[PDB]
Amino acid sequence: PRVIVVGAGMSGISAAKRLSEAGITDLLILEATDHIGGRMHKTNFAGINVELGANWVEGVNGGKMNPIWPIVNSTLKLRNFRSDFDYLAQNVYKEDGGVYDEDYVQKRIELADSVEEMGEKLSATLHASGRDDMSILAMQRLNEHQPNGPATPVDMVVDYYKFDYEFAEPPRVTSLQNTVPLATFSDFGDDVYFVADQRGYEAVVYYLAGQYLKTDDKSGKIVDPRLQLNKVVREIKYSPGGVTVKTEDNSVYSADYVMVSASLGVLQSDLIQFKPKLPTWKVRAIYQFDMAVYTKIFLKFPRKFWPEGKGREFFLYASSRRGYYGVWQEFEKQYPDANVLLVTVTDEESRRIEQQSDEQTKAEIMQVLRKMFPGKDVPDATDILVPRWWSDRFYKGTFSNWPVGVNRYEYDQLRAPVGRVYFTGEHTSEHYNGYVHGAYLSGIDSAEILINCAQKKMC
Ligand SMILES: Cc1cc2nc3c(=O)[nH]c(=O)nc-3n(C[C@H](O)[C@H](O)[C@H](O)COP(=O)(O)OP(=O)(O)OC[C@H]3O[C@@H](n4cnc5c(N)ncnc54)[C@H](O)[C@@H]3O)c2cc1C
Ligand SMILES: *[C@@H]1O[C@H](CO)[C@@H](O[C@@H]2O[C@H](CO)[C@@H](O)[C@H](O)[C@H]2NC(C)=O)[C@H](O)[C@H]1NC(C)=O
Repeated sequence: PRVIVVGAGMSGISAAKRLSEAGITDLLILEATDHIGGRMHKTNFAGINVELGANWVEGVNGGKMNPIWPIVNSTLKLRNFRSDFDYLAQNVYKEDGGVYDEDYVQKRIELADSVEEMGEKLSATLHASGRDDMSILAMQRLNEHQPNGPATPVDMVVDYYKFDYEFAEPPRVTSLQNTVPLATFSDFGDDVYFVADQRGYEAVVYYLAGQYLKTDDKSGKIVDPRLQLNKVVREIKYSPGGVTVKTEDNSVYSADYVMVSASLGVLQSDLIQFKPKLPTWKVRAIYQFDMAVYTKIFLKFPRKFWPEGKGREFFLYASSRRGYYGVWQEFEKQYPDANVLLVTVTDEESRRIEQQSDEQTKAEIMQVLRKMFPGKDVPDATDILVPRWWSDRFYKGTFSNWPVGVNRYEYDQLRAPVGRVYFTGEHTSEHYNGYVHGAYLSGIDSAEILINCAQKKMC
């Protein structure tokens, strides 16, 4: 059968590969941008390539092998380093000057970890139907016996690092049942490894694609006509017998099926019109799940003024305004002598920041840094990079997050096809939504579902 795959991100390339492996090679991959990889994407900053999207292989050294690891660590050998969060207690900055006492902070961290641990025990006892689920915040109130969760600045930044920095939305919106504990770590291990290779984390996608799409022998560039870049799909028409897909440049294509890999945010936006309209059950499942935003703000300075050394890689700023420029990283190992710092924000701050200029954001960050390093002469950043994923119509966010209120059955409706319209992508991964390995396995699973229906008529 002929199949059109919308999008050349990890799940699209992964699904096309699986299909090709089942012998379905009459494929047509339509990608909106001028390159493949989607949310795995590097860029030059300060004369170095940094990751605008995914940057870590998460879940390593555990009971099961994360399928992406071997590709990164063995097959391509992309340069990488295990992240160590053990020294955070020595690195939490007060809103107005210097770090807090390390012992005081380690105990707050312990308390937070301990509460989360009781949350894990509780979560195991809830019903599969989701009828007793609650937000992570509700679990914190119940385990701590208080009318509120973390609320002083230090407690809040610790809370932000433990949950928002992983999920990109606050614990009060997040489903406990479906995030605590998280399958990624429970299955693949607790370690995470930061990819810092000039070829980019995206090389993994290029590698997969080259296993079945044609590449030039000199360049190594993909030259297979089954892949077409700069094709923005704007309309997908379907009937019991087949589909037609129209692109923004006016091309029109036909096929027996279509495999949609665009992000949940793109699907919540209407960039793609379905005709007829998707059924109400489908539409509701789409809008009830969350597409979060995680913004990696890179900064380059004329000289270093922050600490380097053991346990210095990650540091937090305990603002009295929850989530305000709170999680920092320095790259002495990754990009030695580069003078770059990375601050990450999410959710509300991400949408506010994408809407203002870089200069304005730079100025807000300079004020925080000066407050953090009162003894130093902090030079202004010479350059800044603010990724605008939420504003980008082809992504509208960075990764899904599971909100309280949605149960497994409704999450599964996200994965469900509609007639001949199939869906794939990280938001359809059964237990790994939000990750690169989740996009990867999702392409395989979605492809297998279409293969069984199309080839064996077992739908
Ligand atoms: C800032 C950020 C940080 C993250 N951190 C990590 C991390 O460190 N580790 C990790 O494991 N995961 C992380 N993730 C999540 C991970 O990158 C994603 O889960 C995964 O790459 C998503 O792949 P996908 O194929 O599901 O979607 P995408 O990568 O979005 O692929 C979809 C493709 O469809 C295209 N498209 C969209 N609309 C159309 C249209 N109308 N027509 C045609 N094509 C279209 C897009 O251009 C894109 O190429 C991060 C993501 C981001 C953005
Ligand atoms: C990631 O890959 C490196 C690259 O092979 C691993 O380091 C090697 O592992 C073997 C295994 O017996 C040694 O014999 C080699 O000497 C190692 N090379 C180096 C430079 O140490 C490393 O352990 C891998 N990490 C993970 C998490 O799998």
